[PDB]
Amino acid sequence: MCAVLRQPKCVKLRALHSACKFGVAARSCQELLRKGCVRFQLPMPGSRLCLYEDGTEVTDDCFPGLPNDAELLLLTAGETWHGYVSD
Repeated sequence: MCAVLRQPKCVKLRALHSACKFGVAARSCQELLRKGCVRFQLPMPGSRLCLYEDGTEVTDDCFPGLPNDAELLLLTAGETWHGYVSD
């Protein structure tokens, strides 16, 4: 029973509308997301996020258990991210 977290999760919050990212770490991955949409300010409407792993697309509310150092990028209808592949 129970479920203590013996390992904080980290996520790189990069932003295409900026010049860098924000490697934020936190035990409850839910904390990294919220604080993520905050320092980056990403509203659900007229906005959108995407995984920088290979150009995937996701939102700050659709991130269940992101992987370690989850790569997230800020984006919006006025922005877009191709992907991190070689094709």
